[PDB]
Amino acid sequence: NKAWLKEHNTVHMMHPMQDPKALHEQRPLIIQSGKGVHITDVDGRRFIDCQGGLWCVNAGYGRREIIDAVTRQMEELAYYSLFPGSTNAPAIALSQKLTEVAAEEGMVKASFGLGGSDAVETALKIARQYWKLEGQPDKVKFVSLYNGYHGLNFGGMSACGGNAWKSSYEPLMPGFFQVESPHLYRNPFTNDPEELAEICAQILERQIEMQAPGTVAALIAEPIQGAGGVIVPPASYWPRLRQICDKYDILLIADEVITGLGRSGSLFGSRGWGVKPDIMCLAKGISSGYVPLSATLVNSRVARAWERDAGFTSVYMHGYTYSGHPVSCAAALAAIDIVLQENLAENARVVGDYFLEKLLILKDKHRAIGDVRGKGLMLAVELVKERATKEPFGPADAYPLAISEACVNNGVMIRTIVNKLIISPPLTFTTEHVDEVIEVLDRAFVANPW
Amino acid sequence: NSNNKAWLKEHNTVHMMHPMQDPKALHEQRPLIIQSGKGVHITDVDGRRFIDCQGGLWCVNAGYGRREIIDAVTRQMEELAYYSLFPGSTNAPAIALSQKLTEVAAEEGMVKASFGLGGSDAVETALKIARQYWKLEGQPDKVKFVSLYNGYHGLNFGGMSACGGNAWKSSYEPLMPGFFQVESPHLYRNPFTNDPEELAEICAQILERQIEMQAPGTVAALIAEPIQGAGGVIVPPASYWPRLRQICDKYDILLIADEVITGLGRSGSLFGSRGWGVKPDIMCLAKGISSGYVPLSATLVNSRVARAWERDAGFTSVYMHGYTYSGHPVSCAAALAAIDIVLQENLAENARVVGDYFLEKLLILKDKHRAIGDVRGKGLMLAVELVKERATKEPFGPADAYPLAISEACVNNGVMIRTIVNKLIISPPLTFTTEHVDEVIEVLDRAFVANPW
Amino acid sequence: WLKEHNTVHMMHPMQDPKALHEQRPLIIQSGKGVHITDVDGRRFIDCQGGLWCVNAGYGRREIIDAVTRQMEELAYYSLFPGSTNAPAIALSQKLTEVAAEEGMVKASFGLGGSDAVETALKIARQYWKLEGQPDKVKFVSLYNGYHGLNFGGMSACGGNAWKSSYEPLMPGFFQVESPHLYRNPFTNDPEELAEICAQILERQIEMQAPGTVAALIAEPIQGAGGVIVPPASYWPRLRQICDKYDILLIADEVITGLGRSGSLFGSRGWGVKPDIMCLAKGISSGYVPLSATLVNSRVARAWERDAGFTSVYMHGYTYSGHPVSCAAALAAIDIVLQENLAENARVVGDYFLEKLLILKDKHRAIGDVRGKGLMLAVELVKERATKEPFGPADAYPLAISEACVNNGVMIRTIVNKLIISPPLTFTTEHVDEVIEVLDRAFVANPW
Amino acid sequence: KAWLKEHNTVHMMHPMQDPKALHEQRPLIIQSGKGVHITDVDGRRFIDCQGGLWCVNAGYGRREIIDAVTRQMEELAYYSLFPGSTNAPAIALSQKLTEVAAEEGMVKASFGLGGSDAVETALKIARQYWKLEGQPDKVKFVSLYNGYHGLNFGGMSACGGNAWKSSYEPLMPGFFQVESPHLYRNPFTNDPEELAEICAQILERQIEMQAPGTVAALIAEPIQGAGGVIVPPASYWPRLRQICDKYDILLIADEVITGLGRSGSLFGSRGWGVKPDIMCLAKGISSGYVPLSATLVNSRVARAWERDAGFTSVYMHGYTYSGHPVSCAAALAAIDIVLQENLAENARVVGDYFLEKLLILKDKHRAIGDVRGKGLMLAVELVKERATKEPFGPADAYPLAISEACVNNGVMIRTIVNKLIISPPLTFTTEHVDEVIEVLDRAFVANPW
Ligand SMILES: *Cc1c(COP(=O)(O)O)cnc(C)c1O
Repeated sequence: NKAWLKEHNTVHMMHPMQDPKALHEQRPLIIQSGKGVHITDVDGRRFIDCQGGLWCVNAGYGRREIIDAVTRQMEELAYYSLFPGSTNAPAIALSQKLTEVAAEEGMVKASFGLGGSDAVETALKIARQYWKLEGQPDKVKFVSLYNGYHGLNFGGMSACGGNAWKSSYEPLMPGFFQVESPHLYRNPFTNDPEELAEICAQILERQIEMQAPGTVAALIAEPIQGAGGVIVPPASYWPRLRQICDKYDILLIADEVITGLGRSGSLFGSRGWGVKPDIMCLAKGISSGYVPLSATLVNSRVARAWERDAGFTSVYMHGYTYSGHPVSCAAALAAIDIVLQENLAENARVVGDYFLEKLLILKDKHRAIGDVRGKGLMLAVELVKERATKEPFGPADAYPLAISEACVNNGVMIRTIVNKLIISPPLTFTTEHVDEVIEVLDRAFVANPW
Repeated sequence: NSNNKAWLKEHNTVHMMHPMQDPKALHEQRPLIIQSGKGVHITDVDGRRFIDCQGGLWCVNAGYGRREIIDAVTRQMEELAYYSLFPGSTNAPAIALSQKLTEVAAEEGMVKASFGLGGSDAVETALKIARQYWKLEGQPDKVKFVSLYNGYHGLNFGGMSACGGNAWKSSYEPLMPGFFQVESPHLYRNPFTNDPEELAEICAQILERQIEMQAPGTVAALIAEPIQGAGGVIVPPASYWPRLRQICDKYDILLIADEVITGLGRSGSLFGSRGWGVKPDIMCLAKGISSGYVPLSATLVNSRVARAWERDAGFTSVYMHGYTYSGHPVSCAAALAAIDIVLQENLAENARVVGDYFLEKLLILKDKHRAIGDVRGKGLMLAVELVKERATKEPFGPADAYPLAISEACVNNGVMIRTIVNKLIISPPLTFTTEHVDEVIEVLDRAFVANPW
Repeated sequence: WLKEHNTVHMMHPMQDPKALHEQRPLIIQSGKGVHITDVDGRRFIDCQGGLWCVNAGYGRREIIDAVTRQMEELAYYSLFPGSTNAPAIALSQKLTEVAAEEGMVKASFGLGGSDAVETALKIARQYWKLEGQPDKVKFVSLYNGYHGLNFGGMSACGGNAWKSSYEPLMPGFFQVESPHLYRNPFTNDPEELAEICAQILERQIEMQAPGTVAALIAEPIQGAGGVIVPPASYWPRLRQICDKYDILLIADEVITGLGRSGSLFGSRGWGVKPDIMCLAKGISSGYVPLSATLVNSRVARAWERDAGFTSVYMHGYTYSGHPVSCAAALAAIDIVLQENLAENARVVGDYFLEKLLILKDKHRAIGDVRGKGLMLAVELVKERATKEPFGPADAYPLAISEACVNNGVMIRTIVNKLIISPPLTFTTEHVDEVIEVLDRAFVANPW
Repeated sequence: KAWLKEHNTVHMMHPMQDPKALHEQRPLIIQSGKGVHITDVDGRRFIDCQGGLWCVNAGYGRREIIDAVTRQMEELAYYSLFPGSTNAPAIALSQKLTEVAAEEGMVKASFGLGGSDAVETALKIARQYWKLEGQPDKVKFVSLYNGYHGLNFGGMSACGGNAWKSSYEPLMPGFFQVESPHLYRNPFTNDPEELAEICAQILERQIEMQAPGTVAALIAEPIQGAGGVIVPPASYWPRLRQICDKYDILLIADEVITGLGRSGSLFGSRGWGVKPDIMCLAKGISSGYVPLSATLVNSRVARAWERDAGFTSVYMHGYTYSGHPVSCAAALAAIDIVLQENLAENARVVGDYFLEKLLILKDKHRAIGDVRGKGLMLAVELVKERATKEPFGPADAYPLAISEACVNNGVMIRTIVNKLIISPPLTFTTEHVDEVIEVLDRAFVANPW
């Protein structure tokens, strides 16, 4: 019951991303239930969930379609592997559905996992094996971007573009390099986004040339950087990435764990930039968070390498016990059907557009707002101590937490990443939900002048 | 489409990268599409029924069709499908499961749980915890990991780097620096001795000497399975793990017990390490922790480890690890129900007893059939190792036909047993009975009779 | 047994063995002043200065006699536990004297630039372990940097030519944009280029987390990278950055050390005091192999900590402090100081660069001319508007080089760049001779 | 002379030492050498059992080498082997080395300046070789416990003792060290033939575990020097050659000490009847008169570069002073001395005599746990108790007491922890042996244990 849960909250847990010392006195809310876009804690406090779980409950809470798919599959066959000798029906169905839905990008095969970190890990392993199959085993290095976030296994962590995720676990993998990215609001080059895109592309090219292209396997990048603070690159940037990868003969890995299946207002973030990656990483929203599932998709160029007469090198020696878990796959199938039938990519585009417009008005109103960024239903409000210098609030400062808490205490679940308020609701959000959130945020800023 | 047999058959493997396999092989040799499971049996799309000696993949420990787990899952999914343990929030099944796991592993001294989704995550988490632990304790040079020949620790770059068989490693090199593997006490294939106690002591001394060579001040942890699973069901001598604990105490490195297979009963004790009377510093759990019904893993730590975060160490004491689906309320609901099943039906004891019986019956098979070079087991993990000649122990290769013939003769007579190279692997649900044992042994015997060597 | 065995039993440095079957190198037999003579009596002005190293010229009785006298007295004894030797002690004091402006108080000896760099890298790592920050293990360096050939130095190089055949190299070595005005994607303003490259360096350090970074290593003027002189503001910014992020500044002075760039040290030429300095090549005028890695008081004092085994310096080669090498270096350093060759390099190099700019005006193939003191390069391009370089396979640069060699001037190429690094005793008359021959080479090979 | 004493250690980073120790315990300033004797600045004369540092193999004051050096420096002090040029002493020395190492199949030399350079060169050569042969995954190096392979990052990563490694971590990925057949200290057996076979099988299984397709080479010393003069069983190195052949990895012989005679054969590998793929030489190659190293390769390795492989066939290695004409002139004179005076045979005979005398000493004094030697490479290992083989630690006084008694009675012998190391010039005589043995005997008598 409630008292037991409150007593035991955090005591036997290593909570992600937190210092356990802070949790002795500052206990997290015990979220008890969800319906639609709202969540309710054990004490009955109700919120609009602007976190959307954690960028993943894209279809909303309480979807009977997914619950029923999960129950029926688990009643019939709770588990069987895709390891030598067997497969299962939901995994087959989901594999075909994914090659269908990502046909535009040229995806022809799926490798399943359980979350975004393993989707990324799978992608990195695939790239290395691909080049060994292609008779270029020196191609082993990975390039990624400043502010990129690619998950927490040693591979993805080595590919991350912020040291916060890396420093305590060093030394990380050799051969991982990060380069300047087109973050307009904080860059040393220019206030022109097209010039910024081009200078960042050329920096990337010159680092690749420095490494020797014959030693580089792939570039990995998010179409829109999520955990790095919702950084939307200039539209010319990703086409340049595709050109650079073609030029130096390295793979383009699109980390679509957040942008996959609609959030940024296109069915894929790459598609939103009109770019076809070689490899795509999907997780989070692909199952609406109801059951863990990830998928790494590859194109024919990549897949055909395993059709070489290469002996043991053509054995795909990867894949997790729960790869293709039939309950995961059932959930993912129902969620993708919802995404398509209700055109949540378009709803994200429109409601996200409206949301972004209202935030821009809010920015003019409240001096602590240094920057507002968004595409579809991924948005961030960046708070600064001084607009002229763009000096950020530190993790230690109180103001971001004050704004967050004023929202939370008035029924709007918005949390921070350092100095940035992050907005990533379910893709079923309405303009009315937007107006509610904007009203509460406005009141929060009014009550906390800067 | 998930109910359309001819569709399933025509799209089987076409759009998928199957684990551990050459896609060239799958155009003509199509895997069985398993459609349903009940108890210890599974049924394919064509209605063929099998005793599932794979136990899914060492993980359906409670059996198929368990209403307890199904209902727990449904009810939790109706209430709250998901919410994170990230700054600001938690959920009730995650709190409950964290407390349950520390209770069940009280004997080993486990006080905190870090959740993930599968064994590879559990291992990666253990490795990250060890490195951060030693930075917290003011010894940041302690970064190296030692593991064992034939060890399997999953497939992310960390775990893969810790594996003791190159099959999982070579296509993805170069792997992580600072991972070293040493001689392990594999009685059937070792260059030292036919005496198991002498083998344990020599392997212990070899380990010590490699640690000393690395300099202990650069080594963070030893990782090892209480009984090696994918390496081919290799049961160490009883003295080995107590020596491992002693070696770790002597050199001041952490002992990580990879219990992804042995955790929660399969080897005939609730934990493999407990089976050896050893308390690890960190325990990796997955697979059977949820009976395979929903992906879940847990990495447990003792007080010694957890308290390193209880210091003013600035940003070094922020645990910057944890997966989006860490603590998934549905996964945790499933794991709570499976653990209640394991405890209430004493599946650790059933694994112990029925496994002892299974191993005895396997020795009869070894007596009759020349190709069986070795039979191994503890609790309900067993292997039958096939060799071309017993005097030399020359193994069948992955390319050879005999192991596969024995397997197919079983599958075609209602017994799902597959191979890892030259070894037939047996890891059924822990609810297996002695009568199930005899059914499988009769089928296996007939397979060997039909395939003389 | 010389022309018949030339290259036959040899793995020649920096070369494709396929090329050596087709055309064999000149067997150089003798040297005098700034001239060299081959086995057939062909005489050349040596614009290579051996290999950036015969800084005092050939045939210096001062150095030859120092060497003979020492080898007659004591050919060798080590600096290992229990022993030392006199020339090593003397050279130690001389180096701390000469580099007093930079704050250098200790030297670790070696045999060449690669070991000097390896020594600096090991010192930096051990320093941070002594200072209680063992996570500080990564190294940052510059595009076009050249830091020798052992695995550390090779890892630190900023050109892939030295790297790709030996991969995978050391983890934790990162290279960043450097201010090469002639070829950069940012600006043609050198002050703006210096500042943008400094900010790029800062942001890469921050990306790595400064607590994982040990040191920056850089050449005051980049040599093998093609004689790239940075803007004057750049190195003060490097010192500022290293102070801000608490990483060591390693100055690779293997070429610029002891006068070639027109200051006794390149870092001095920029008014910057490094934490660690690498010296080789010209330190002994190439007469006997010798290198020295110097450290300041900040670095040295870390070993005075009660740190147990961490404070044992487990580095140093058999021939560290070789008495003959040290005697040769003492004589060469005396010559550098006695004849003020740093000032001569400054003045005659200024003159050389002026003459080269006139040549640039005259001949379309010269895209850029660069120099500081007596390190100069003429960079040849297929079209100046695009700066398209000649490739290693192209004939024109080798044609110019061969016309010089066939007219008594030893100038070789680094790809599309003619490199000039003569002895520091070079005169304006030597300059005019070389310039006339170069001019006729261009006239005879019109572009 | 007074200035030498005042500035001793003051401006210097002394190898292998804590600088705090050097403020008060100053090293002896060695001033001159003749024959096998050295003299310090105070006129104290010593028999140099260090042979400089395993390197003054022809003795001190050799007119042949001094004159070769002087005349060469008089003619041409330096010119490079870099694109466009070469020099005569370099050509001559390459041919001489290919002739002297003909038995081993050595056909090409890449020159350097010291043993660390020779090892680094071997490692780079191996990696580039396998890339040329179309197997670029072959990058890992296996070496032996107690192996010493110099101090650059590659060689340091290959070392088999952590003392050289821990202060500079993290070292290179892909370097692995295995059990070696050190009879005196091993967990397996007191039978050397059995020890050789078990260590060979441990090496095989580690290679197999790594996957042979990822391993470039094994590097090992025919007799381990800095690790404490560890002589392997005679069967071991033939097994090493068999293993390298079986798994298709290169065998690198680190002959920096054993090269050119010290162990009683012209090469240690020859002493074991084994032909390596790559050989590392330094130290004695020039009798220590001028810094020089050479890395030799056989036809198997060399032919890889004769391929149309584009840039991969460019040897982008070689130091400024590779093939330094003065160094090469010195080495040619030193090799001439080694051959004409058959110093390999003298090392064999006088070393066997030396080892016999040391065994008598072991019978005499309980502090001696073990005596080891081949040719003029010998060690006396001191232990606090023979039954347990408990060593003296670096902190203990007894080994230093024995060493100081020898030094104070005219015999220059130093320690590596608990081991007295003996490596005199290869011109050592039986008379010299008896001189040293008398002094050592009295040192032990004066310091009973
Ligand atoms: C002494 C030694 C080295 C070190 O060589 P340096 O000349 O000191 O660089 C390397 N390898 C072996 C086998 C040695 O004996």
